[PDB]
Amino acid sequence: IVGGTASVRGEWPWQVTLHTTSPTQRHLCGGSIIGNQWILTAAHCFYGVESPKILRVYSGILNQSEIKEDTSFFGVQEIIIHDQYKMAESGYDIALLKLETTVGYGDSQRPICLPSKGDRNVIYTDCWVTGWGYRKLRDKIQNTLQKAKIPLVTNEECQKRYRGHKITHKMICAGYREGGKDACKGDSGGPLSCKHNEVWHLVGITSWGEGCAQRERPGVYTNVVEYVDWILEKTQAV
Ligand SMILES: NC[C@H]1CC[C@H](C(=O)N[C@@H](Cc2ccccc2)c2nc(-c3ccc4c(N)[nH]nc4c3)c(Cl)[nH]2)CC1
Repeated sequence: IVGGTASVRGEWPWQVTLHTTSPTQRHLCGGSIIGNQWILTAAHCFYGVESPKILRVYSGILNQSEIKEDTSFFGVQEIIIHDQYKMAESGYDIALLKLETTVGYGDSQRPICLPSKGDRNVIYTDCWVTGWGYRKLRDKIQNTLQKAKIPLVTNEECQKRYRGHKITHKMICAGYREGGKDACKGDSGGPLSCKHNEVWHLVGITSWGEGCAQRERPGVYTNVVEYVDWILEKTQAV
């Protein structure tokens, strides 16, 4: 996250750090708890990931330094990538991780509500992007979870900022015209959380962008409301 500040412990309790174990253990992507055995994240995180056996999900983490060999984590039973996904820039950048065990909810780890179908018309004015990503273009994964408040931008405005790309209605953008605050390398897969009627909703999944916090280059996110039927299809299968 560029231009953000340290989060307080328990502030974003749906935020997870997805680590890979191959070749060495390190943070790979962000993710969000949406159900007791379900993590919602970005499909692009799995490029070259041949098996869910190399993945570890850590919930209730503020600092990456809390993670050692003796730290509990959730194993991944299954990786579910949207079947229309080709690349982040073309959309369908959404995946579900089915966990091997059940997340016990509490003040450190709990789910974020998915947006409502009726709420596709609501105007979100209180949106935050979080993650352990870079604070500048050439950096390293941050120890402390960062946060930044970012305004949502219309599809029309985002399309003007991305000449040569196709910004679909299954994408949602957020950024300041002058830049300064944005998601950056390592934040992908994490949430874009918006507060409405005292309830937080998972509005976006950090997906892609041209650089980090550049003027007239907002972050592009998976527009979660457009995938609520797909999420229910996969999580509520009979
Ligand atoms: N302004 C809008 C934002 C939107 C999100 C975007 C992003 O985050 N894209 C992803 C894509 C990706 C690429 C490779 C694996 C998973 C996902 C990324 N993640 C790392 C990354 C990850 C872990 C790292 C680590 N352990 N050390 N360094 C690390 C850097 C790199 Cl590089 N690019 C950056 C621009």
